[PDB]
Amino acid sequence: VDESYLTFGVLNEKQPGFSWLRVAYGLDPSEERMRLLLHSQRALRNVLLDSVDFSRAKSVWDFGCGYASDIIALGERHSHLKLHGHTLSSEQAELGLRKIEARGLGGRVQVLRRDSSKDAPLESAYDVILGFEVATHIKEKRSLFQNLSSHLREGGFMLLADFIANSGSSYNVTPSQWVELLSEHGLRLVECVDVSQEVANFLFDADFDANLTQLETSVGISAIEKRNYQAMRNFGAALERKILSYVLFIAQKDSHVRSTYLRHINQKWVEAPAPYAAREL
Amino acid sequence: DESYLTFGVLNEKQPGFSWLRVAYGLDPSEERMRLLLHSQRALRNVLLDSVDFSRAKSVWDFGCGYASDIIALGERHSHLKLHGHTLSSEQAELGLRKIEARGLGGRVQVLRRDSSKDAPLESAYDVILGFEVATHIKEKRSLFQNLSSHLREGGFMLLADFIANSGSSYNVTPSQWVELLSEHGLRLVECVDVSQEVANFLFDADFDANLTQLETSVGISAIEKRNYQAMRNFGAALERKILSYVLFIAQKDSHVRSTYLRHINQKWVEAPAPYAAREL
Ligand SMILES: Nc1ncnc2c1ncn2[C@@H]1O[C@H](CSCC[C@H](N)C(=O)O)[C@@H](O)[C@H]1O
Ligand SMILES: Nc1ncnc2c1ncn2[C@@H]1O[C@H](CSCC[C@H](N)C(=O)O)[C@@H](O)[C@H]1O
Repeated sequence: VDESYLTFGVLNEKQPGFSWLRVAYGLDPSEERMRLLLHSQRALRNVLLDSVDFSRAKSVWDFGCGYASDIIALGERHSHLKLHGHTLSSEQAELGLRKIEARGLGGRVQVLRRDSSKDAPLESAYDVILGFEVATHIKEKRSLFQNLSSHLREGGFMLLADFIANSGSSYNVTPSQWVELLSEHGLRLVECVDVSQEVANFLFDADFDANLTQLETSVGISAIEKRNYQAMRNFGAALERKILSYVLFIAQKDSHVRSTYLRHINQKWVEAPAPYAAREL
Repeated sequence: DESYLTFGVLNEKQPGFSWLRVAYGLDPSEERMRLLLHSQRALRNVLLDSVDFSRAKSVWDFGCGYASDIIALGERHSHLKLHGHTLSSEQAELGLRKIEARGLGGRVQVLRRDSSKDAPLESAYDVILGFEVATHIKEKRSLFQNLSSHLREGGFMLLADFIANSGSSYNVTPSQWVELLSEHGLRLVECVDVSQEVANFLFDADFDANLTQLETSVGISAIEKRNYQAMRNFGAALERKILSYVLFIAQKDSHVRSTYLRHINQKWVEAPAPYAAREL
């Protein structure tokens, strides 16, 4: 199944009997729940992507692109965009480019095996940088943000979805560390959107352990898929207990704001993010 | 002198403080003079502290009064070109003479130009200042067209001005502020609500008696007298929440999606940072 089916989504309330695993893998045949799965995932992505006028962008860098679903989708939407993805695995890189060529996106959309904490991307600067749950999988976050910010056009967007570690316990990063990573690299938050409870809702499955075994024995999954799914369940429990938050960061490269003020406005958004529920709907 | 007559922010009302008595030295208290000046600087610095002026080349103050603000910025940052617009000739002459006394000539200029219509000197500025100017201008869409088109991409627009709430200078509702900014590609970084703190600064239970004492002791112009009465009335309106007084920190942004730009401008106009909660 496509990797986009296995990403987080936002649910406004828990849906009794909804299992993200069963639905994604079609063990639950309901076309209505399949629609809800996809809608919840697009709704999460669109909080970030809807901020950017892509008609004024030339290039996008997804610095941990998985199987390149996100940049393939953007590429089919916006025929003029160069989109470049980075991944650490050769499997994802080969499978991504096979998808890219199957859709005829070979000129504009590329996937490279490059370590975004160290390796420069293809362009000297990008108009948009995407990182959906990438940064907290990277140990050397300062080197990463040095690399991202130096390849972000002035006024360009950095769109992140990632975890914040609260008074509690993957490399998890506290609010101050997020403020310092953004502020010291000239990245100014336009908005932070807190989707913690809605992602917890999406991930909630009272039958997770039994559904995972049914997936193992019926469909067959890899050791790495199984462990990722167990980690996702655990993330949902952490979000419910508010040990972690899951936050959508809309930031821009800004070399002209004063550093003391930049810290202030980044603190405002990390510490008082817009709650997803109050924000729209 | 003219800086002394601007709004300031007071965190609480101060019994016996009269902004008029203090500004004109009828109240001789040295401590109250320093409070007046501190309150006025604190209001201005909420806006000015957002900008790294070392990375700016040029500033446009589109209603500069007697040019006190751009003169002060010019003496702080020796490399800046600063251009002021005013509608009045005595304004421009007095400003230009004050600029020349400081040796700021050439670098700091004041022109008699109508900012709602007339282009400024530079094709684009890094910072645009407007402290209580926009609501004195009738043709606001023309004005914001003129300001935005002469604002460098990513440059700052720093405004201090009123918002008309359910209630009654041309006063502009929250939706009109959102539309003026959004339709001209101006994105709010922050709005700071200083309504009650400016109300505190303006509060003078003896205003009418103090104004007469000013008229009869010092002597003031018809223009000044009316301005001071209007300031007292603004304070009363702010106390009643008929108007708000808000500090807008905005930037030119051609790359944000228009629907999202309206959303984030609404966020800040409708839920500005309260000055009291904002710093400690
Ligand atoms: N240091 C690093 N440099 C480049 N890519 C990295 C990286 N660390 C992790 N990644 C990549 O980032 C991804 C982290 S999980 C994110 C998957 C992707 N966002 C999706 O929706 O499918 C993985 O694909 C991994 O290959
Ligand atoms: N349409 C217009 N174009 C240029 N200047 C204008 C204007 N309308 C008003 N002004 C100027 O804006 C000022 C209005 S109030 C003065 C604000 C001043 N910056 C201060 O706080 O001290 C006056 O100086 C007036 O000359």
